[PDB]
Amino acid sequence: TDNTFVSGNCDVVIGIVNNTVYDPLQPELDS
Amino acid sequence: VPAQEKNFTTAPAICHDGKAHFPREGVFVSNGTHWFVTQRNFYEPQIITTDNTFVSGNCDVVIGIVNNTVYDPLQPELDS
Repeated sequence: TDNTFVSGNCDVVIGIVNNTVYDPLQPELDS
Repeated sequence: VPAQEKNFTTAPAICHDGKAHFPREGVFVSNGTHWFVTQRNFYEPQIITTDNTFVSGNCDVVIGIVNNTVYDPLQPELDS
């Protein structure tokens, strides 16, 4: 999450793909 | 060459917990209701987070500074 930011949505950019973004906070918040 | 222009209200820095926050590339703008962060050439309102700004200095030396509420996404993530 420190490399990319949230801007817009996924219905405007032509030629977009899907990908699973890894989050290191989720193993740290559970433990 | 940009043609269509628009006027907004800017600020040099903001104050969240008594210390100033400075963006790495951008500035805080406002249309009169809320504060947004955009660059110098195109008006693109984004969410004011802690990833674009850093902690440096305080809020008692800068003349003409204002207060704002930094929307930190970590604080809703800790309560989930």
